Amino acid sequence: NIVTLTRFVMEEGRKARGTGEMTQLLNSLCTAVKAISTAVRKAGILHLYGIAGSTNVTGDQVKKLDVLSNDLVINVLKSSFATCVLVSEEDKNAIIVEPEKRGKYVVCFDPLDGSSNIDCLVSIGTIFGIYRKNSTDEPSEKDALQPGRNLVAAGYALYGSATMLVLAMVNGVNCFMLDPAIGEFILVDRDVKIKKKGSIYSINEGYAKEFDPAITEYIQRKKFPPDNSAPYGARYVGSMVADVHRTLVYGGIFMYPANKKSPKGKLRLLYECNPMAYVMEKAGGLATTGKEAVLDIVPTDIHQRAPIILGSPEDVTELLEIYQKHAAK
Amino acid sequence: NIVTLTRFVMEEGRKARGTGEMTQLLNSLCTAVKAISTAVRKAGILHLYGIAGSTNVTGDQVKKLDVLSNDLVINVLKSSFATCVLVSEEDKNAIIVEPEKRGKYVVCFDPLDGSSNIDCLVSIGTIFGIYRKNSTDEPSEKDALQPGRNLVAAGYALYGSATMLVLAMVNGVNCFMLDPAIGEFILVDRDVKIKKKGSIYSINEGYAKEFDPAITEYIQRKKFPPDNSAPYGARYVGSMVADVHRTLVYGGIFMYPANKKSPKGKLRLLYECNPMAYVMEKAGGLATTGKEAVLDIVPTDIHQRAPIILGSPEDVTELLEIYQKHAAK
Amino acid sequence: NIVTLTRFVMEEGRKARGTGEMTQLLNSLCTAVKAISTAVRKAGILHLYGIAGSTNVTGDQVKKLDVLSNDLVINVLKSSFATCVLVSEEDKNAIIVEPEKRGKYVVCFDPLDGSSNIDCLVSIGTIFGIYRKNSTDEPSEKDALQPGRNLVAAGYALYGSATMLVLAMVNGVNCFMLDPAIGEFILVDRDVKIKKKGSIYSINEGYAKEFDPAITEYIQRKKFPPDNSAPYGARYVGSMVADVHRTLVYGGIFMYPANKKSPKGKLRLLYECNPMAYVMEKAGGLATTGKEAVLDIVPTDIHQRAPIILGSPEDVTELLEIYQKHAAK
Amino acid sequence: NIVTLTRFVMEEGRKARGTGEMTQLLNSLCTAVKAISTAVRKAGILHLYGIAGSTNVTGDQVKKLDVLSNDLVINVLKSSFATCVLVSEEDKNAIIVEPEKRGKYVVCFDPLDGSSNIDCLVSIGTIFGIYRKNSTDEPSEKDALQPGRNLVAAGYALYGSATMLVLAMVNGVNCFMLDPAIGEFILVDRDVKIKKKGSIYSINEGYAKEFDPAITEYIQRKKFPPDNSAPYGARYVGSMVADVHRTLVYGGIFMYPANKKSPKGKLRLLYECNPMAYVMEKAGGLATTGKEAVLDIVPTDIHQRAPIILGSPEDVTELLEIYQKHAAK
Ligand SMILES: Nc1ncnc2c1ncn2[C@@H]1O[C@H](COP(=O)(O)O)[C@@H](O)[C@H]1O
Ligand SMILES: Nc1ncnc2c1ncn2[C@@H]1O[C@H](COP(=O)(O)O)[C@@H](O)[C@H]1O
Ligand SMILES: Nc1ncnc2c1ncn2[C@@H]1O[C@H](COP(=O)(O)O)[C@@H](O)[C@H]1O
Ligand SMILES: Nc1ncnc2c1ncn2[C@@H]1O[C@H](COP(=O)(O)O)[C@@H](O)[C@H]1O
Ligand SMILES: O=P(O)(O)OC[C@H]1O[C@](O)(CO)[C@@H](O)[C@@H]1O
Ligand SMILES: O=P(O)(O)OC[C@H]1O[C@](O)(CO)[C@@H](O)[C@@H]1O
Ligand SMILES: O=P(O)(O)OC[C@H]1O[C@](O)(CO)[C@@H](O)[C@@H]1O
Ligand SMILES: O=P(O)(O)OC[C@H]1O[C@](O)(CO)[C@@H](O)[C@@H]1O
Ligand SMILES: [Mg+2]
Ligand SMILES: [Mg+2]
Ligand SMILES: [Mg+2]
Ligand SMILES: [Mg+2]
Repeated sequence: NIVTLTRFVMEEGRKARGTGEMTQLLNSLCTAVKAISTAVRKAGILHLYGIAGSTNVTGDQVKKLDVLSNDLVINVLKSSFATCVLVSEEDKNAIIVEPEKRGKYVVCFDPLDGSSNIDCLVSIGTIFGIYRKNSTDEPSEKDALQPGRNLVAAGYALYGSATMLVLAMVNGVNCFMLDPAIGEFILVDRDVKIKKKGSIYSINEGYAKEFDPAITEYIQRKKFPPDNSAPYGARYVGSMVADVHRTLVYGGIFMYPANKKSPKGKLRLLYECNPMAYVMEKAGGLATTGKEAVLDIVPTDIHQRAPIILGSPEDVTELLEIYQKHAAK
Repeated sequence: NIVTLTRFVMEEGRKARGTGEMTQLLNSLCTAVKAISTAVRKAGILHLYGIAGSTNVTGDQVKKLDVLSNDLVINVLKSSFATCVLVSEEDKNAIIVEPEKRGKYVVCFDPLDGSSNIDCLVSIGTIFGIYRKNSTDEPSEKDALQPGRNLVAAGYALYGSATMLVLAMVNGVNCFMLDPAIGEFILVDRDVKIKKKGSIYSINEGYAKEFDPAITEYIQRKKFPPDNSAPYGARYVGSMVADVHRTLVYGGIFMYPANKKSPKGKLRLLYECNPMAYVMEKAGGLATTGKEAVLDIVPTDIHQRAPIILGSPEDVTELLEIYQKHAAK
Repeated sequence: NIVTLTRFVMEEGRKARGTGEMTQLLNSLCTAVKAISTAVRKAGILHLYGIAGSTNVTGDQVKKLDVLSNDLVINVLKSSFATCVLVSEEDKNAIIVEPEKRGKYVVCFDPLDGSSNIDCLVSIGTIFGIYRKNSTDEPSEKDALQPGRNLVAAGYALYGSATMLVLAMVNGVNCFMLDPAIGEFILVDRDVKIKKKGSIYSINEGYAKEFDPAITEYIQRKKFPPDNSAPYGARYVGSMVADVHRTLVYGGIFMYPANKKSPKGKLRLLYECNPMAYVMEKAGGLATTGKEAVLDIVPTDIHQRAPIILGSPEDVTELLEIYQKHAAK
Repeated sequence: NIVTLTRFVMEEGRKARGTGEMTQLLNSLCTAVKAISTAVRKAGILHLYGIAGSTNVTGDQVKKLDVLSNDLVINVLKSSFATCVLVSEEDKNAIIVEPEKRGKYVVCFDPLDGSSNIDCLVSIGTIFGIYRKNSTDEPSEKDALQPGRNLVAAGYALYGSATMLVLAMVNGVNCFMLDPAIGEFILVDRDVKIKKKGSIYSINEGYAKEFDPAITEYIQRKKFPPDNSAPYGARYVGSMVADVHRTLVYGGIFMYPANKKSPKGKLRLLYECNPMAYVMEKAGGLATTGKEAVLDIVPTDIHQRAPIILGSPEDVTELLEIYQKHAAK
């Protein structure tokens, strides 16, 4: 037997005895992902066929994939009639859905993460976080400022050697791989659980001069294990989706802490950190800022940044112990 | 207008007054690359059918798509009636082509490079180097033990966010992107030249305790520039084709020097180092082991390894100077 | 805005306040169609790659597309958990679904009609008819012997110049075209209605010597209009799905009456005639055996044959008047 | 092994000691055919964006995919640098290639044949005929007014249940099927030969009142065989490429003789009749107007029409004998 994302989502909706609004929401996001996947695998042939350049300027008629993807996602969520407020990396303010197409869900997303490095063909992806409209007030961007802990569903689509949709909900994480021949996501990893301890650390060491004492010490341990065990391997694709997915599948740790130029980290809280933290915790892993759990942070701005350390529970705990080791001696 | 790889190869063969053998050899590689690309984009799906039940156990790594990809390349190369000797990373001995299908080219290739990175969907690729049999003797392993400097054609196929075929010949380097809809590689970057100086360094710093003094001093200088400039950003996909292609496009430096387990480096000279070195040099970059030019090494073993440092000339030269500074002490 | 089959079916299910069982059934049939479409567009490359021949013999390991498609459809309907009894052109007896995967729906289908002429690449398709389990008895093939008039849903997938899924339900006929790039059926014709009168007649005239008086007279009228109007055009693809779809879109009439070798017509009642009659009537057209409406026939055998005349209401009525013109003078 | 069209063409060019111009011309056609095929399989979708609002109105028929397909062929042919004169069914005058892109071949083609059959998704195709400029003069329309007998290459692409490219040259006829997954045409039928006698006749019998005595007597004989054999089955897709390809594969006869509106037939001699006639003859079949061989007609108008009867030799000869029997009275 083979399970398609479409069937899995439908059956989960039925068991949840939902009204079918969330199901439509997920179906819509899935369709969006397939369209973005198709475009990504041919990005260079589009950004050139219809004029091009070397700079980074988007217009009206001819716009980059980044804008395209964002337009596609928004259009599909508004058409699902399941949302009321949308938050995107590409929009300064939150998008309030038209009353006539208004649903009860709030969606935070990164339409095409790592796109800034699409030129070198490195993996890129789409990150999403879904919230249930809490208050009865009129839809507003405050509705998208709920802590990750209130997430009903979260995940990402990774456009790497293959395209994958990782979906996490209250009962677990499942990975579905896209078969481009039939346009169907096939379940290939059920109820994923990250291993307790890994052997790979992921961080941009070019910021070494700006790292805090704890991180500086942790990296040294990975290279020079005091107990003389085997040093960890290092991997840093430069694309959050790619690095996190590898962490999820092979275990280990991924880090993007605060430093000099980034006193509060670089990764965005609403559509980058929370979703990834949610997937991690649902997989038995940890996601912390180094002092507090990411999902517990109280968001104050939709574009707020946040430090993030995540991955295997033992590796993250080890780093947590180092942070605790530092303070006011 | 829009130039397809098929048209570009044919016209180059015509200008060179070739008998068509090499043109046919290249046509065959392109076809094989498309087939591998299609398989890669759904590798996880092709699987799932009762494998065994492994987790880590340091041992077997031979994946199914690895062998199939190899068999495809071999079958396609023999069928081209343009080769006499084949060297694959998957075959312990050189493959000698039967008399009837024998041509005059020697092909060294890595069918599907990027081992520890398919299960996590990291970018992977196919690497190739082509030599003209420089002998009147009966075809044998010796015909493949030529220095990279003798290559008449070299390149790689990168299965990343998109699929790219990069071809380098005497005339220079060109990048063609695969449009999966029509099965045609479209020329998207002509006569590629590498940036004289980059701002990214690429290496697995996990082997830090095993690095020689030159590499060690170099890494520190990238993190703590003595001239107080902005430090280099770090990137290491863990897939040679992915890391090298980013070096080609964004510039900078890629490094895989000798370490404990790899006293002479890890990367294979014939089908990993040489092709990448040839591409870099045709693009105006440099490829050194730290002491000598990769392309000028005369191999004695088809599976011989070699340390490699490649990328922007100013970046590679700066490291070269460190090496000779220490050697001058 | 653009409507996908997936969304249309979901929204229709919700408005119908269904439990989601029929929705899953249609989603499953849709997925099946995409897989069959993919195989059909490459049929000749499969029936050859894995051995071949000229005869018509299927085995165990290597079976023809016909069997493949049938295996795919059955497997997908049993996995939808929405059916209890299945009737296929390829199976002598009805298939009683396993209790554990038993649903309330009865499905009659022609997995790959016109496949016998796949060799010439003529259009082929998949026909389906869906019934609601009436009695409370144990599932049996008598459950599939309901008159077409009891159809809840019916339609077909046409694999022609493009792939199309035509779905008919109580409120109308809608056509969705498959976009092979994203694996999605896009709504392209809403609530289809056949024109009142056409200008094309479709029948195999090679059976002229075996036609009854009425049909012989009707064909003469189309070629030699008594009122000297323009003679109708003739079209006969030889594939029911193709001929009917054209009739639906361009109007006119399609005929496969009884003759010599076929005293009761050739086309099957359960998975060929009824579904097409249902689509026709739902589109404002007519489907008659020449004396009685197809949907009103009381099926007595799952493989029963039946004469069928269908298409524009005025063209079919005209022929009905001719039949009435003949009897016992 | 598996032979791709790309490899088959190249090797044939090599055996012929061609300079590569014709090989490049054929490579270009193949690429264009793949692009048209992809568009065709989703033509209905490419549309939908505010056309106008027509129903029947005997007038405009020029579809959008018709022009785009034509522009593609032209652009692709000029870019091949192998042609000097082009004749398209869509251009009122011959297209003369600019000096810089001028080669020595003349190409007559029908970009997307199958007018009254795309909206109903009937099979459609692309037809082509290639001539060597047999003149030292300045390229002009005259270079295309050669008799079919002078063709150096002819064929068609059929977008049916699958996409097939049929190529005929002095050596014979070969059929290649397009694998849309890898964008390669696979040789599936080598040195095709037509059945000496078929059991299918193909004609639009709607013009019955306009048929000459020979065609009339022939049709009756197919329905009421004087030797009491089984009558021929009838087939008429309404798309020349579809009907002709079935004639090639199953054998039999295809007919489109002169009628009222078409006193000299409907089908175009240069880019419809001749290519199909050349294919038939290279396959051992016959192609006649009823009085003379299609390939021996010297055209005087590039858009000239001609009656055509083609297919199995015994079937075509039997009709030929009827024609001469009447002419002998
Ligand atoms: N497809 C689904 N998968 C998982 N949980 C679902 C699904 N549909 C609905 N639910 C759950 O049921 C709640 C109500 O669904 P709805 O009526 O569609 O808004 C959602 O907020 C989820 O907690
Ligand atoms: N398609 C081509 N592109 C570039 N150089 C070519 C091509 N075909 C032939 N050559 C050159 O011509 C030499 C002889 O080609 P061949 O006769 O095909 O073995 C090759 O070794 C190349 O140096
Ligand atoms: N997706 C749907 N589209 C149209 N009608 C539907 C749909 N789902 C359910 N229905 C109608 O509601 C009935 C009960 O649905 P169910 O509970 O799924 O068996 C069906 O027999 C149909 O008449
Ligand atoms: N690919 C090919 N297949 C078949 N015949 C070819 C091919 N290439 C060249 N020829 C033959 O050689 C002649 C001269 O080719 P060219 O020098 O390319 O114009 C053509 O007109 C054909 O008769
Ligand atoms: O170059 P840096 O500072 O390491 O940033 C890399 C990070 O930036 C992002 O692109 C954020 O958009 C992430 O995908 C990635 O992890
Ligand atoms: O894990 P390590 O030691 O950094 O090695 C990674 C390298 O190995 C390979 O996977 C093959 O040797 C390369 O693609 C990659 O550059
Ligand atoms: O060759 P005949 O007798 O006209 O039969 C054609 C009919 O047979 C079928 O193939 C039945 O399987 C129909 O698709 C088609 O309409
Ligand atoms: O409708 P008619 O007169 O039979 O003509 C159909 C013929 O016309 C064409 O559509 C083009 O003239 C051919 O493809 C087909 O054979
Ligand atoms: Mg981002
Ligand atoms: Mg390798
Ligand atoms: Mg049938
Ligand atoms: Mg035409």
